[PDB]
Amino acid sequence: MSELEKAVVALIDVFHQYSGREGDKHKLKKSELKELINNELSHFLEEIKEQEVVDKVMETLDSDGDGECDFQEFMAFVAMITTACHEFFE
Amino acid sequence: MSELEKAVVALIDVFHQYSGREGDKHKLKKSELKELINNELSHFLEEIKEQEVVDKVMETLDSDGDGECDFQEFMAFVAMITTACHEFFE
Ligand SMILES: [Ca+2]
Ligand SMILES: [Ca+2]
Ligand SMILES: [Ca+2]
Ligand SMILES: [Ca+2]
Ligand SMILES: [Zn+2]
Ligand SMILES: [Zn+2]
Repeated sequence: MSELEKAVVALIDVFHQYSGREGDKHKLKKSELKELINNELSHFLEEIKEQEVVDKVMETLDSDGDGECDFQEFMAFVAMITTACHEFFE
Repeated sequence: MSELEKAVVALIDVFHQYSGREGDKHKLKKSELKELINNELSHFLEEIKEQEVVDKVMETLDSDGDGECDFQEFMAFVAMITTACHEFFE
């Protein structure tokens, strides 16, 4: 598989790594979201150390207002991070 | 960098590989779009061999109606493909 295919599956994989830790095996609750960011986005995003920031990032990604981030919402987050990385380097 | 970071940069990279071939170095025209799909999505999407399909896929991804696929529109395409791959395997 190509780099683009590898990327598509990596997005699926990281999501399930964190979402399947507690509660709804298919949604990132706040503590799963935090660890995903801290462990997996350490070169693109500042480490998250304050509850306020956990709350705020979820508030921002949670489009359907259920207090968790599901797969669709996670894809929106990846697009945001990707767009930011893109614009940074031109 | 983590698998998720690797994926984010791979998305940027493949885009520029194809968009910078002709015309607007930052948008995928139809022929660039076709080659990206054919060469880079061969395990997820059927090979594109008919002009009609090239036209239709662009018609579908082109949200701002400029006849090309820009970075934002490409990110929307990746999310579609990713969501389809996700749902396929559960
Ligand atoms: Ca969960
Ligand atoms: Ca939600
Ligand atoms: Ca181009
Ligand atoms: Ca367009
Ligand atoms: Zn799933
Ligand atoms: Zn660019």
